[PDB]
Amino acid sequence: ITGTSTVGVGRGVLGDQKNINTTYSTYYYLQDNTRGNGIFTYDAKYRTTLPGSLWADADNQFFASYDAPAVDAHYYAGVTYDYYKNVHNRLSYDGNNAAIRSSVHYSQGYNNAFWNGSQMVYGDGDGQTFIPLSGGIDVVAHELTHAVTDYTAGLIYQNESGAINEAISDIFGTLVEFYANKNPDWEIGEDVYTPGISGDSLRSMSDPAKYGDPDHYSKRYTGTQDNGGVHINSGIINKAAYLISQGGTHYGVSVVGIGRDKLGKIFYRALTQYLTPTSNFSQLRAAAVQSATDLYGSTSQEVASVKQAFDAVGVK
Ligand SMILES: CC(C)C[C@H](NP(=O)(O)CNC(=O)OCc1ccccc1)C(=O)NCCC(C)(C)C
Ligand SMILES: [Ca+2]
Ligand SMILES: [Ca+2]
Ligand SMILES: [Ca+2]
Ligand SMILES: [Ca+2]
Ligand SMILES: [Zn+2]
Repeated sequence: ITGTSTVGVGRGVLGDQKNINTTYSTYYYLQDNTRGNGIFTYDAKYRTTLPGSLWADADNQFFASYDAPAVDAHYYAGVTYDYYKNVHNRLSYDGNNAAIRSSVHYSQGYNNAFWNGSQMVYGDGDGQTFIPLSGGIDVVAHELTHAVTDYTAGLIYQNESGAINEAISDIFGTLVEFYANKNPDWEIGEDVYTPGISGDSLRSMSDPAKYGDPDHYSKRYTGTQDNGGVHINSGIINKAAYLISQGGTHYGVSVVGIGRDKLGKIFYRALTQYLTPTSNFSQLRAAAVQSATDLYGSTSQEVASVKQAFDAVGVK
């Protein structure tokens, strides 16, 4: 809506206070005009009709329990925008500063979050498996990264291309978490997953097998559940990404780590220049090798490490 840019203050899902960019016109709206063509956050009001209503608040203070998921969806969308712009020179998910829209309070007891083709959507969780999912910066960045993927590589959401799609969202979700630098790790969703259990997470990139996901191509899921295992086989690529960044010896194969910034550069370039909607794991390896070659040279350590990492997870 048309109005003037303002700065509100509120508390997120985990009880942390933060400033948020808002817009004043009669009400204060969760509309951040400081980034691209805006970041807009909506109330889905426990319904499934989207987007719901643009979040309106009387006083620009967002400390109510009901406000918390909105505060975090809005704020972490801003951090994710900043990551893509500052680190990769990418302006929003389409590269042209498309408005970023999110809805919170989607459905009832909803243990998931998603990109629906046009916007981000966050459940509140059931309080057992999840608390409101926008409380995780890696989750928010995971969702916005689906939009980036859809506008670029266009990876079809099934089988190997879908597992790459998932891994790309976990990788950049994690790199955004490191960018913000608050309790960063190589785990996925730990801040909002299972409030009754400390120290777990939905997935692990450093050790996918800890939560049942394969860490080697020979252990890939070949069934039909989960669109052919997109959230399962992502572990194979997540592990390769982890190894490229941090190094390690995995199934006897040693990888020299090159750090998270170079991981990000290599995978961003692969995603935006080389991957196609039907890319499989072998084709991702080739894309990553080519990207590292473009950036660092064919004889580089970076290229050598990409090859070792994919070798370690059994992808040729
Ligand atoms: C990062 C986590 C917290 C959320 C993450 N959500 P996601 O974006 O991968 C779910 N998305 C999804 O299924 O998209 C498919 C889709 C396409 C088009 C329109 C609508 C939906 C996830 O791993 N979901 C799976 C969760 C489960 C079922 C394993 C608990
Ligand atoms: Ca208020
Ligand atoms: Ca963390
Ligand atoms: Ca994390
Ligand atoms: Ca937990
Ligand atoms: Zn996903």
